[PDB]
Amino acid sequence: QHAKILAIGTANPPNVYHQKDYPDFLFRVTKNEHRTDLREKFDRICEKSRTKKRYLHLTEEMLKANPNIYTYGAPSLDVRQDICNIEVPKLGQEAALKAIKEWGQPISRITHLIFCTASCVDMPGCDFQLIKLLGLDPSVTRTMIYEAGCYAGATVLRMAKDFAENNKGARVLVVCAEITTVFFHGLTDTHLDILVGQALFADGASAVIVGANPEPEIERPLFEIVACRQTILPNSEHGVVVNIREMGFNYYLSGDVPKFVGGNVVDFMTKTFEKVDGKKKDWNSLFFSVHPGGPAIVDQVEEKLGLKEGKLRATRHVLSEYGNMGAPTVHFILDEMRNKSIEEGKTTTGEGLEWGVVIGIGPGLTVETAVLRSESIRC
Amino acid sequence: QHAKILAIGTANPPNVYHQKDYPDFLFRVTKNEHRTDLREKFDRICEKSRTKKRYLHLTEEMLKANPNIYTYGAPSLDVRQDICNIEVPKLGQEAALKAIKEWGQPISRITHLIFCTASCVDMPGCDFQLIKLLGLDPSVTRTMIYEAGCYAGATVLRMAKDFAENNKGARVLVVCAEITTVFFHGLTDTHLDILVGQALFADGASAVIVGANPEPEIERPLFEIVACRQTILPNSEHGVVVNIREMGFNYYLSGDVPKFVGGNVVDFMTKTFEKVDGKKKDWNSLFFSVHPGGPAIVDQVEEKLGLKEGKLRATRHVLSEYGNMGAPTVHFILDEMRNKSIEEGKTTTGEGLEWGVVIGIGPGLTVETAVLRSESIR
Ligand SMILES: CC(C)(COP(=O)(O)OP(=O)(O)OC[C@H]1O[C@@H](n2cnc3c(N)ncnc32)[C@H](O)[C@@H]1OP(=O)(O)O)[C@@H](O)C(=O)NCCC(=O)NCCNC(=O)CC1(c2ccccc2)OCCO1
Ligand SMILES: CC(C)(COP(=O)(O)OP(=O)(O)OC[C@H]1O[C@@H](n2cnc3c(N)ncnc32)[C@H](O)[C@@H]1OP(=O)(O)O)[C@@H](O)C(=O)NCCC(=O)NCCNC(=O)CC(=O)c1ccccc1
Repeated sequence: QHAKILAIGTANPPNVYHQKDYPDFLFRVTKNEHRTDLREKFDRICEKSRTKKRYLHLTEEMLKANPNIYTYGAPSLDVRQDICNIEVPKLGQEAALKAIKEWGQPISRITHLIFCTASCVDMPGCDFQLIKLLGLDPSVTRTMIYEAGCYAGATVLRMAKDFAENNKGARVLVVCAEITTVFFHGLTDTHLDILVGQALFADGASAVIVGANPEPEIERPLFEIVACRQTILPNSEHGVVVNIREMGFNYYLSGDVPKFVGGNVVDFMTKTFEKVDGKKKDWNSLFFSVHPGGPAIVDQVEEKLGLKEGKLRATRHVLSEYGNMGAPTVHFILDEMRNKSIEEGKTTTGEGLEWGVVIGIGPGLTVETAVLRSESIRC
Repeated sequence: QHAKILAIGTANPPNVYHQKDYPDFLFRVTKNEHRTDLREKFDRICEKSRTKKRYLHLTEEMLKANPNIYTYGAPSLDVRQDICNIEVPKLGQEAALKAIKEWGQPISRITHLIFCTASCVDMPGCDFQLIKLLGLDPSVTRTMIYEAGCYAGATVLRMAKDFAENNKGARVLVVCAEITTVFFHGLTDTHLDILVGQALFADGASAVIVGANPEPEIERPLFEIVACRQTILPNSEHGVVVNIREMGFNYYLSGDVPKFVGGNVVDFMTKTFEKVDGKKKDWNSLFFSVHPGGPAIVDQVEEKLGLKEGKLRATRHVLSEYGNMGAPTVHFILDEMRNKSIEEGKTTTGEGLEWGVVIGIGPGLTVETAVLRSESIR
């Protein structure tokens, strides 16, 4: 009896930033309107981003009050942490309450908590703060995953699987929450990576309830977590780097990340499915939740796996409507898949298909995959 | 069946700071010799520390080169991180090679890695760096535990147990490593908590190999990880606080932490052993690895569990010879227990007893317990 996803909830900050307006906003609020050179490059990036809108906690008023946040390299970690250490658990709480509602059980049945964020760090951590906010049992068994990055949407499912399968009756609340205030940086032609993050990064939280042996008439599985694999792509340690510094969380993004993903996806998919049935081709038989680190990563997975038009629609839909929210994004994609599957009258939560995969991609470059089975659409 | 500890290794930085000399060192190198009031308080704390010496990466030359590190509140996180992001994986590598030697299997047999540190944070993380240093399989399944704090020596055993028990043949390398350079702060009469940290905190790393179903005649278990429990002690959120700031990892320590531990130990011990057995436990029938966050915490466990003289000898020995190294410390204590049991000709790795417990204590206040069984000395 494998671990099942029993519920998914999601949440975002209330402020909507449409991409058509974000260049004007960013360059105005950071006092960079003279950098017409950088505005051209940012317009081009936004045009290619395949991101139509994003939800952000950050507001213009916060920047006016804390201009060090947009002053490249200036000390600002403390004010960023003061915000994010509060806002990340709060946004997580909202998602968790939605997941718990779907699940339909009392909060007292939660035995385990996984909290994941790359947006802040504190002791006690976000997990402790969420226990207070939700009134979880003080003896919940906790895993606090700080600063893992964009593969961790798959990683937390892998951890949840083992915790749920090895501890009979366990019910695991998994919460991934990101507030990108800590990553916001001003504009300099010495660090153009920032233009890419400014176009793509976004705020959001997911919550997933994981458990084996669903209770009949109460619990309803959405997906089954079958098998998982984590690997490091060769010769790519420069792909995604984040340093936690006095200036905030500083990041570097190699232009070659999409090529590394494309050059490795057939291998890492094949090695993942060796843990199941030895599948080695015909990837269109699967449903997919691909972490949309950027649009070129999505395009590379589609091209090198030979995916048909529309196979990655749910992934592209979330990237369009929410941007890259980090680890929660693959859970938004699973939720979107489930919702569209209901809308279309599909037989399962995975677009009618039986087997699928979650692909998380982050620093290392590290790829974690989770092979899923869908479930019938019921109650 | 149950996950077993198959090996334990430990490591420390090479610089030894005898406590008798540390007040003179601290006040000289931080330019605080004029604060005789603070010196008097620090002498008193050191005298009560029950810590005879500590190993530290930090040197006087480092402080001279980076005086912001001892200038209270000055921006210094970047230099601290530049040191600790390198030094934490290196020290962990030393411990891991020792554990791997004891275990006696190829590095390529390791399927899972847990790395734990509260001394730094970076992306990719320490786990990634250790994979490079050791040549671990690039597909090892990793868990990177940043900034949990002093309960995590028990937490990582709980995590390793689930990974080892749910994945047939899995072999988990667990590495905990701490370099307290990130926590070093100068002295101000507005933040006297620093005097306690300056007296007690120390550097070290542990490595443990965990697996279920040890191979007969090839692997040999030291302890069995039977059951685990994590809990928050009521009304103690202020007990231990660490904020990751421009000035480094700043910390606050409540004077009530020992009383909180003593006020809860019977309960958290009872609730933990109820996961194993319905009979009442005799606490003196156990062997103990207690996180020595300070000497008063050890005294509180001894008192409220009614432990006989000497029951906590191994714990107190590590506190005396190494100080509070954070999460690794309870693993140093298990290693010390195993070593002393060999020396004394005991029948088991747990002082000749069958059942034991690891008690980790940290922010929340959070207590994680792991129930252990000993193994025969072979
Ligand atoms: C960018 C683009 C859309 C361009 O569109 P394209 O269609 O590809 O056009 P291109 O022909 O390639 O050139 C287009 C023009 O942009 C220039 N350009 C393109 N790339 C780069 C570059 N890397 N550096 C410099 N310049 C670049 C190029 O030089 C050219 O400039 P030009 O026009 O002036 O000539 C495409 O490439 C793409 O999807 N990239 C994948 C992005 C990627 O890695 N995401 C994963 C990373 N995740 C995190 O870090 C996670 C997180 C976090 C946390 C919490 C919440 C949210 C996140 O943050 C830190 C830690 O956690
Ligand atoms: C601290 C001792 C030995 C004191 O000796 P004592 O108990 O025998 O007599 P005392 O009269 O109490 O002390 C003498 C004088 O110091 C004052 N005073 C005492 N306690 C104070 C406090 N807590 N605050 C503030 N003032 C305090 C007191 O007021 C008196 O003042 P005086 O009148 O002399 O001027 C003991 O209490 C004790 O074990 N406490 C438990 C310590 C504890 O919880 N550690 C948790 C560890 N946390 C971490 O995070 C670890 C970490 O990062 C790390 C990361 C990586 C690597 C390694 C580490």
